[PDB]
Amino acid sequence: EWSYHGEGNKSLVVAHAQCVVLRFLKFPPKKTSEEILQHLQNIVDFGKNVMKDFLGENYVHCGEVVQLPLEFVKQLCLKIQCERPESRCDKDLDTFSGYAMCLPNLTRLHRPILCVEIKPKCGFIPFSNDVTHEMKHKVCRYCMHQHLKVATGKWKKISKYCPLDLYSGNKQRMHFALRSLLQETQNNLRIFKNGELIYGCDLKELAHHLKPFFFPSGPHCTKAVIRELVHVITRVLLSSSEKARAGALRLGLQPRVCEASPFSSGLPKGCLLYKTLQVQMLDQLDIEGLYPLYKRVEQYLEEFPEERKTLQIDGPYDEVFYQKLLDLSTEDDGTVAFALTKVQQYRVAMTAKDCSIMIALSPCPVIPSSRLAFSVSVLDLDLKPYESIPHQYKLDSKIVNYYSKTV
Ligand SMILES: O=P(O)(O)O[C@H]1[C@H](OP(=O)(O)O)[C@@H](OP(=O)(O)O)[C@H](OP(=O)(O)O)[C@@H](OP(=O)(O)O)[C@H]1OP(=O)(O)O
Ligand SMILES: [Zn+2]
Repeated sequence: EWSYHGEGNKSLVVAHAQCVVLRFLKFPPKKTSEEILQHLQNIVDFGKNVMKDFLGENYVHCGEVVQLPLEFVKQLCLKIQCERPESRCDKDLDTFSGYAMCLPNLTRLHRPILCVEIKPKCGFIPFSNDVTHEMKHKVCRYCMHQHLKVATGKWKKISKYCPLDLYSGNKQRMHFALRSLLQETQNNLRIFKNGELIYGCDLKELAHHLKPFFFPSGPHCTKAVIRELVHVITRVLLSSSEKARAGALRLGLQPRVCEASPFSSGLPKGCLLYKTLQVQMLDQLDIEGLYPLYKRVEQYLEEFPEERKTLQIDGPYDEVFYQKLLDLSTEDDGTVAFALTKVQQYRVAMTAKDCSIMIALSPCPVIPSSRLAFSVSVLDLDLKPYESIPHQYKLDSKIVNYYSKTV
């Protein structure tokens, strides 16, 4: 009755054939049942108390936490193991707790429905005066990283996608980047049709499944069937129902073009990319940067460990947590309070930098112009842990220093 639907390293999704999925956690071969509730509960809290503000009520969809029979979680886990990539069989499924989270299936909701999930990654190159390496002001994080992934053997080759192409307003750049994602999908593009993964774990094999959409006789080459996708997706990304209202974060745009991008005024105010980009800007300092402040908070919390709970570090992510994030002032007064605020803003921006966007297309409310009804949603919105900020500091040095070798 349930089927594998995809995963990352934090969670696993399985779809109901008869329109809801289930997000299951995944640990190695260690936590308690009490612990796992709070974690999942915080993700719900965070979503509706923080992200629902930053990205709008209809973009962020959440569903409540559920409890299920423990034998039933054992009886699904064994079936799935053949479906899961060998890469992600390092970590096992959350089988013991019996808890899971139920999100509505965006792929499903007679209706032929095409779905494009993107993991756009970071849309800006850092501007902060904390950055010690020169190359970080010229090249984006994504483009530098790509090197170390291919040298590691995570992916077979370099991607020509730069996120700044996609996060720029320009349709010609946005098309190029979308073309570049289709050539090297990696974990940045997946395409679904009627609840089924049809692309990014053959350019011409895609056109077989997409011909019935954009041309419902003939004759249309793959070049045509692919170009409509690129154009439709670009229009839906430049779509907005809120060109007027003032956002929560009014962070000013500060570089517009990456040096590494092989290609050749701004994003619409209400569009999901623009709202996603603002949340990412909360990293006003760099990690270089934010890490000194992390240690300032850390040494305080080690002096006073009961403070970790009372200062809402790992929860609750409630209406007061939200309001603390609003203080944009960047000039350091040497306090814990200042250092703590920036640590929480970074974690939030860190979560906006790893999130996926789900674009649904179906004919048939709202339309790019037969004329295709569309919805736009955002995913992977659970807060990055406080504890992982040192890992991000160390990883930042490695990407830059290795890429700097390659010049
Ligand atoms: O497993 P990957 O496809 O390589 O993706 C990972 C993963 O994100 P997903 O689980 O959503 O796929 C990490 O997120 P966590 O699950 O650990 O929270 C994230 O790590 P951080 O947010 O801690 O940075 C990391 O991003 P990054 O590479 O920027 O460190 C990102 O990897 P890539 O996007 O680089 O593939
Ligand atoms: Zn780039």
